[PDB]
Amino acid sequence: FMFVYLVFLFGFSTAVVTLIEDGKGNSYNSLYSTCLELFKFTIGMGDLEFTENYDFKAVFIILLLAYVILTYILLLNMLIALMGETVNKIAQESKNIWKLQRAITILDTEKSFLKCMRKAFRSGK
Amino acid sequence: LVEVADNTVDNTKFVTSMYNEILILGAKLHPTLKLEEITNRKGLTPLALAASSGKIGVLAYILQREIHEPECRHLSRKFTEWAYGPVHSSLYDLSCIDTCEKNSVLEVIAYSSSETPNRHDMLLVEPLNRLLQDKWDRFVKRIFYFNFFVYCLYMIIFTAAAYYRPVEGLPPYKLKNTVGDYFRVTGEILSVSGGVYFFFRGIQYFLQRRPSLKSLFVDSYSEILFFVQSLFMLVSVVLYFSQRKEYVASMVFSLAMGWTNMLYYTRGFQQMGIYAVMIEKMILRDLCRFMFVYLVFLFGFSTAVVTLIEDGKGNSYNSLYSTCLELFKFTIGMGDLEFTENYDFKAVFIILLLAYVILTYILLLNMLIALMGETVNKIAQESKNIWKLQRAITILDTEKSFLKCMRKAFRSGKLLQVGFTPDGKDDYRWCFRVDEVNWTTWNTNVGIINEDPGNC
Ligand code: NA
Repeated sequence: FMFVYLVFLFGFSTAVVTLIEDGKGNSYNSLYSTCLELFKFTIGMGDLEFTENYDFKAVFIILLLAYVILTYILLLNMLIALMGETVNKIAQESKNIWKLQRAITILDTEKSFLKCMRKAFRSGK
Repeated sequence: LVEVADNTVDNTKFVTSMYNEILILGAKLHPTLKLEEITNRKGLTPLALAASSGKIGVLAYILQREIHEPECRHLSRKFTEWAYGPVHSSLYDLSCIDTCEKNSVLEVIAYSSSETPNRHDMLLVEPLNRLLQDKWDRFVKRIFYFNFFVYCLYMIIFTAAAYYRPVEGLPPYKLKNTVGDYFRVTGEILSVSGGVYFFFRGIQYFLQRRPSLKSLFVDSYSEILFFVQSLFMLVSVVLYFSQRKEYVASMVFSLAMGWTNMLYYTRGFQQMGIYAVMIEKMILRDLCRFMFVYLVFLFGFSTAVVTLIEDGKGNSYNSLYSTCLELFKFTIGMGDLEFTENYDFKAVFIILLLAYVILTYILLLNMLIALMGETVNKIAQESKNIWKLQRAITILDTEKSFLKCMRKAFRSGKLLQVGFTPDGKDDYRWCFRVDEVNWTTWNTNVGIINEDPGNC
């Protein structure tokens, strides 16, 4: 998700930045600032009129709506769906991997405390 | 017989059985005649006809046909080169499959019109899948990576050139002796060259593939996207040299669309390719349906609210566009419930806003999430098959483009002797070799070609 989302974000940020003229927050003619402004849309804090320093309002608004539809309405919900599928798929493998993690912890702990009890805690009889 | 097949189990079984029986009888009666080479008016053969019509069972039978009858064994297309223990080495014929013919099976399957029933599944038959993987591994993967790298460089140059555009006056802008100006001009020239290149490539694709109207709409998405990006670039150039300042809009659209098109190159990797296929399916189905319903609701409530507002006594919210934008802000989590006060009845206004919020925000969006979940659950395997088709098309296009560099240097399989023709001459075929292991069989009495098991 992050690979695809970063591709989209950078493309639309570059487009919007080149559209902005900044003539006539301030000085939005910065790649970092526009990238942050577009990222704000993902976290539910996006402003659709964060600047007016452009010559063509229709192009600006069309770009913003295209970005919002592509990343907010499609990619995030699709990520939720893919997460649901993954949860469904890995029910038992997770338990097995946890068992391995605990086994590694057991072995490491037993190796560390050889001096305290080299063979005092030996399994079986 | 091929025309009668319809992919059902009993129909497929009998069609294959009768095909084999008639082939054997023809071989016995007229050993000289080669039945399977005869063609109909369209020029197709039984194998090509089966491949094009989408008859998967007949194709699978034909490609793996194995006849052990000693008198008529040259008819076989699969042979056992050797066996030592549980290990077998088999050969596949590749006679009319390796894209070295007028219209091979592989090309026919790859360039289908999507009207054929199950073209997605016809590449899972063993020889075709292994052959495509071999071709990908041998030479085409490096070419694909090179193309991806060149496209990345092109997009970086285009972005850099567009970022530093002049802002004073009207185009065209006079050159200056500054080194940065020379770099900018070089970048602009390279961007225009790339645009025209993509334009001509789209044109030649349309000419060669002669896609049908419905096929043009439903099959060639990436081609159309690249062509539209090139069109935007060319329109931008035209406006730039016409002294209009609107070329910036076209240039920006081209820039954004090219950066998005960068996603095309994820089909060289399995995971990302399948992810992109799922993205395409979601866009086609769920986004379309949801957007239709959502736009209907949004327009209805926007008109209602706008007519309620009087704007007498942000400002001047008595505009359809402004109210539509204000209501759209609710969807992205930025809606203001008191964005205006220029009205007479507060109960009506607030009731309308709450009805819209409940209908579109609490119901439609979560329902879209649920529908996406269902779609993801449904299309697990079809996505992989579609990615396989995409990679196969890439392989075929790459192999066609580089005929001059290596017309037949990279040819799959190798020429091997399989047996003897009934006339007594040698049987030489361009075979593709596979290896297999079987523990249950333990068959020590079969037909083999080579006494010594190993290969060199
Ligand atoms: Na919010």
